[PDB]
Amino acid sequence: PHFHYSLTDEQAAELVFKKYGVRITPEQIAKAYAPEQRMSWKKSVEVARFIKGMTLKQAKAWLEDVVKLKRPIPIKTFKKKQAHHATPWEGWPVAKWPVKVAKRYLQLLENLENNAKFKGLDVERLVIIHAAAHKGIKIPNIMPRAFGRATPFNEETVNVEIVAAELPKEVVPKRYKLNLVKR
RNA sequence: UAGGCAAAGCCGCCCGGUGGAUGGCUCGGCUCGGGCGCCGAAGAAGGGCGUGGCAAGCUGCGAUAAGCCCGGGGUAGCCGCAGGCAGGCUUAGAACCCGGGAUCCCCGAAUGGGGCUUCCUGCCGGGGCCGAAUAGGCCCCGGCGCCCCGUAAGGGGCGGGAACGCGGGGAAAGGAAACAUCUUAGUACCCGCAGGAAGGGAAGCCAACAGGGACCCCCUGAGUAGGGGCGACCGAAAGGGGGAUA
RNA sequence: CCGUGAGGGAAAGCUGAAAAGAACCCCGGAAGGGGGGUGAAAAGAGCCUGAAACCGGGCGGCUACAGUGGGGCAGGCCCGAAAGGAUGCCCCCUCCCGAAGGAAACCCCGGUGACGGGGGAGUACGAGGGAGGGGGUCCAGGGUCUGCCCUUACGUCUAGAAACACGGGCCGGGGAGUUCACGGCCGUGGCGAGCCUAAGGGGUUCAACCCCGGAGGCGUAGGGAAACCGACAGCCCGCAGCGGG
RNA sequence: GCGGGGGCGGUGGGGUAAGCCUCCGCUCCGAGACGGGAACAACCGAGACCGGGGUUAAGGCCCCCAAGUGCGGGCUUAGUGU
RNA sequence: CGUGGGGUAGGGGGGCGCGGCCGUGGGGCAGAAGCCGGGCCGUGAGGUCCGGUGGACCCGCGGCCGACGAAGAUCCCGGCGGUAGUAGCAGCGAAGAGGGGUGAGAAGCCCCUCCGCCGGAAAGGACCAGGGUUUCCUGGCAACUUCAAUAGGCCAGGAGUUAG
RNA sequence: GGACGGGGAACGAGCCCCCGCGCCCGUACCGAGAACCGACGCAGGUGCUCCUGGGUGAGAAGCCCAAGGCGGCUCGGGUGAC
RNA sequence: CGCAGGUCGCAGUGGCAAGGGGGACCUGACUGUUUAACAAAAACAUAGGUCCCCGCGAGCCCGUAAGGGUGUGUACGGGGGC
RNA sequence: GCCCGGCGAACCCACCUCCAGGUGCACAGUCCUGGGACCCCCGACGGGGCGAGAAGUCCCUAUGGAGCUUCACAGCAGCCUG
RNA sequence: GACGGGGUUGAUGGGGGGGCGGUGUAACCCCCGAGGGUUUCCCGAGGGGAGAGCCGGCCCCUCCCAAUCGCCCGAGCGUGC
Ligand SMILES: [Mg+2]
Ligand SMILES: [Mg+2]
Ligand SMILES: [Mg+2]
Ligand SMILES: [Mg+2]
Ligand SMILES: [Mg+2]
Ligand SMILES: [Mg+2]
Ligand SMILES: [Mg+2]
Ligand SMILES: [Mg+2]
Ligand SMILES: [Mg+2]
Ligand SMILES: [Mg+2]
Ligand SMILES: [Mg+2]
Ligand SMILES: [Mg+2]
Ligand SMILES: [Mg+2]
Ligand SMILES: [Mg+2]
Ligand SMILES: [Mg+2]
Ligand SMILES: [Mg+2]
Ligand SMILES: [Mg+2]
Ligand SMILES: [Mg+2]
Ligand SMILES: [Mg+2]
Ligand SMILES: [Mg+2]
Ligand SMILES: [Mg+2]
Ligand SMILES: [Mg+2]
Ligand SMILES: [Mg+2]
Ligand SMILES: [Mg+2]
Ligand SMILES: [Mg+2]
Ligand SMILES: [Mg+2]
Ligand SMILES: [Mg+2]
Ligand SMILES: [Mg+2]
Ligand SMILES: [Mg+2]
Ligand SMILES: [Mg+2]
Ligand SMILES: [Mg+2]
Ligand SMILES: [Mg+2]
Ligand SMILES: [Mg+2]
Ligand SMILES: [Mg+2]
Ligand SMILES: [Mg+2]
Ligand SMILES: [Mg+2]
Ligand SMILES: [Mg+2]
Ligand SMILES: [Mg+2]
Ligand SMILES: [Mg+2]
Ligand SMILES: [Mg+2]
Ligand SMILES: [Mg+2]
Ligand SMILES: [Mg+2]
Ligand SMILES: [Mg+2]
Ligand SMILES: [Mg+2]
Ligand SMILES: [Mg+2]
Ligand SMILES: [Mg+2]
Ligand SMILES: [Mg+2]
Ligand SMILES: [Mg+2]
Ligand SMILES: [Mg+2]
Ligand SMILES: [Mg+2]
Ligand SMILES: [Mg+2]
Ligand SMILES: [Mg+2]
Ligand SMILES: [Mg+2]
Ligand SMILES: [Mg+2]
Ligand SMILES: [Mg+2]
Ligand SMILES: [Mg+2]
Ligand SMILES: [Mg+2]
Ligand SMILES: [Mg+2]
Ligand SMILES: [Mg+2]
Ligand SMILES: [Mg+2]
Ligand SMILES: [Mg+2]
Repeated sequence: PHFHYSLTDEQAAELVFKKYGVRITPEQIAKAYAPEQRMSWKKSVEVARFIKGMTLKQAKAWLEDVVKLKRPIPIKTFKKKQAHHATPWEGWPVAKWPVKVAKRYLQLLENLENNAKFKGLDVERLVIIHAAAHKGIKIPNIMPRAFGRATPFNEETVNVEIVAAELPKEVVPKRYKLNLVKR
């Protein structure tokens, strides 16, 4: 089947003007979708909340270090009974290293970078404007328990959509903005 | 002081994901009315196994296996559900429908005898094969159930069918505001036996001194007579009107 | 499919008019993504519409010195196209009328006094109802937050429920005074000392409808176990109504 | 509907007593909003169609909280009491 | 006109909605039902209109009839949450490591070397019942295996059981 | 299998050589800490039902090692608080 | 299987394997059986003792009946109690 | 156990609750009067939430059962007798 | 999580040297060894001398190795009383 995105290209361009002050066309927008990923859904949402606003090269750099267990991902929402760590950012002590989620996101970023190149956009000025993770369909399964009863043991898939826009280079950020309180 | 100025979190709207409500639809159900009504030793119903070029299920069919023959209708397509890939059939008249035939594995009333595996196995008679042989062995085909009728020849019964029909055996729960007689109920259910219906049917009748005139079924008589811890409750018949009429 | 067995037993419908069932290009190990196509419309085979619960993002309001929900009033920020008003709404000013109610200053009388009385004065004012002038621009309505005032989840039994009384995680769909027979009664309709046909029969445009069918049932007379017997306009009071004063 | 209950009164009668048991009467709650009582079915005031204005009831008038740090006389030293 | 205006159980009187039927009048591909938000009307049950979505039916009025109205029954069926990225994937006397190869991808698949466990056996040889193709070969990884996988009793295709 | 009897033929063996026939059904694999039953790839049960080398040893005990098998009682790494 | 000599350790059945012992009371003689899934006992059974119904067409028991068990038995026996 | 990587449930759930003293269906998170608290996250425990599980088996009631007893009310076999 | 110290102008961890310490005297070599036989140059439990050997989650010294490369946060302005 076909999946839709949470915002249109027209809605994307308006958000690009609001957040950066420049006007762009739908030509300057490239998309990518990753439907029904077999990975953790609570951590997929956190990765989407982090890479939003980075350039496509910066997000690939950070996600590569997550797979090498060298840089963490902040956990702001699904944080119950989660440990505190020393972090490279400022303003949040809950971090993780989701390696399976970071690898699927790297494939999505690779597909996104190809679609920008195919359209003729410049990858160096491609800034991720919209990213969101959605719970997909369940692949149901049960676990046998004690006393003859069985309980659900499900594989909840994840749907990932990403939208980037090619901005003028004088407004693209040149370093990571890692102030999670202000972010 | 307040704003730029934001954590986690809360509320509302919009978009998306999940979900399958709602609405529309309907080759399905349900109810009612009319019809029609038995099949089986000429081996049934039911079941198993098998059968399609690619086919697992359903449907059909049975080693002649989604089929074979004949006739009537039907003329141009067809090879089921079932929208694919091939190859065919068909104008020498197919597919399709209707009537008549053929085939119809194993188990099955199953009926030569067994059957702890729907499979196995015996005797007689005929045929065939291995074999030097007419020996011996192996295989195919036919007959071989019980109880009966008949001089014999020969013939009958057996099992099945949604409900209905006839004979016999026969509760309890519940009700009675407890409960035993009682009711429930001659019911549920069981055993046996028929038909397309069955059973009933042709005055040792009913009546009341006036007369009806076999039987069954419908309306009524009637919850009347009567039965009954005369309680709960149960409960006609004659007579009259009809269907039909022998 | 479940049970050794006697037996028990589900879930599960929808592409489009036509596959026209998505060519071709980039990426991906692949599911698949992007671009590009078909189609009136993706309606895309996980296929009509596609709600809520739920989850993600965007937007609006709040957010780390203040105890939460619901209502009223006031304000901040945001929306306020249509379907509502804009002949509106608010401010000021001016005029008039004005219910119940109703001052003050100041003068006079009294009390130690808090205060009372005469006048001022039924006055200024007063819910609301009319008219006009100028100014402004949205007003009504909605979301969210703040301030002040008010405020003890729901359903249930109970004398008594916010109860430490019991039931519900949430949302969608489903979910409970029916029918017959008999009896009482009511509201109407037909006929009326009579009323109605039942079964059934004929016809029909065929379960409808028209016509026939009075058997029977109830009423017209009661008393008595039964045999048996079997009934009023005479008088008075008097509502309505009528006639007389 | 045939489970009642609260207050007051009959030293009701019983009981050590009981928010206790069982009678008699008015009223209220149940089935009655609202103001006061610090909260509080039945104690005091009072009986609610909706909106507004006014005046009072119970009770209150130093602050919380509308209205008096109101007036005269006397008592209390215990923060008794409010 | 009323020194009329509380009200549970209960009695009485009127109205709204849902599905169909008998009539009557209409709308709809220039967009019906349904769905999301909003305005207006009505004390109210509700009605009606606007914008979006949708794609073929539907509605006003009179009469009649019902399988006719839900917030609840430790209600039934389905879906989906917080709990929560939490519990568990310890215990029952074995366990892995290095190098190479395959592969998109390798701690885990194949090979060698080292290390360990059983050895009258949770473990080697045989085999009954039961199971019924799980056996062998090839290929694969959408699902299954408490993690992974290129592995597999899994999936797809083909093959296999010989008696005096 | 042997003996003991009766009957029959003119042939004839349990010895040697040579010739022919032997149908039907089962036969794969697990046989269990993953192929059976227990809803499961379940620490139970069925079946340890039968069999198995060396050293020590009373020993079919335990411990070590053969033949033979296994690292699949199907998560991995770090830390070294309570 | 024994004897002699020498010699080391904290420890010589050095690991593995592998009884703590004694006195007395209650109670059931003993071995045995038992509430699968909260009771293993002093409960049940037991050998031994004794009593009763019975000479077989018996006694006791089963079956609607046909008939059956005890009984292919016989008082040193069958059945029934304690 | 804790931390990291991977898989990934359930119980329970009207909403969801800082403390003191009162009041109230007499044992309040929600009412009254007070005392406090910057918010968020982690680990642990088991005082509270009359914590969760289970329509209390204890007690009573019902003109409710079942099983057992007999000197209950009745009845039926069986045996004896005419 | 945090906290503390160092981070090349450096002794922060390791290597090497030294100190202190634990155990108990390694290998080799020499002597003895109950008794036996290849009579005595052999076997033999074991004992003595010299040498200890092994080891340190401690201290000192010494830049031989590594404390690198890098990645982020961060006030700045207006308003009124
Ligand atoms: Mg997952
Ligand atoms: Mg089990
Ligand atoms: Mg925030
Ligand atoms: Mg058949
Ligand atoms: Mg036969
Ligand atoms: Mg009944
Ligand atoms: Mg009764
Ligand atoms: Mg009874
Ligand atoms: Mg018959
Ligand atoms: Mg007949
Ligand atoms: Mg007849
Ligand atoms: Mg009767
Ligand atoms: Mg759809
Ligand atoms: Mg507007
Ligand atoms: Mg308008
Ligand atoms: Mg109660
Ligand atoms: Mg009570
Ligand atoms: Mg209540
Ligand atoms: Mg209850
Ligand atoms: Mg509950
Ligand atoms: Mg009473
Ligand atoms: Mg009283
Ligand atoms: Mg009451
Ligand atoms: Mg009060
Ligand atoms: Mg005041
Ligand atoms: Mg005091
Ligand atoms: Mg009223
Ligand atoms: Mg109508
Ligand atoms: Mg209700
Ligand atoms: Mg449910
Ligand atoms: Mg969940
Ligand atoms: Mg754990
Ligand atoms: Mg671990
Ligand atoms: Mg071991
Ligand atoms: Mg070993
Ligand atoms: Mg052993
Ligand atoms: Mg074995
Ligand atoms: Mg293979
Ligand atoms: Mg295999
Ligand atoms: Mg398979
Ligand atoms: Mg074999
Ligand atoms: Mg397992
Ligand atoms: Mg070996
Ligand atoms: Mg392992
Ligand atoms: Mg030991
Ligand atoms: Mg004993
Ligand atoms: Mg014993
Ligand atoms: Mg037990
Ligand atoms: Mg025990
Ligand atoms: Mg005993
Ligand atoms: Mg004795
Ligand atoms: Mg005695
Ligand atoms: Mg974890
Ligand atoms: Mg109290
Ligand atoms: Mg509470
Ligand atoms: Mg408790
Ligand atoms: Mg109870
Ligand atoms: Mg109970
Ligand atoms: Mg009891
Ligand atoms: Mg009673
Ligand atoms: Mg019983």
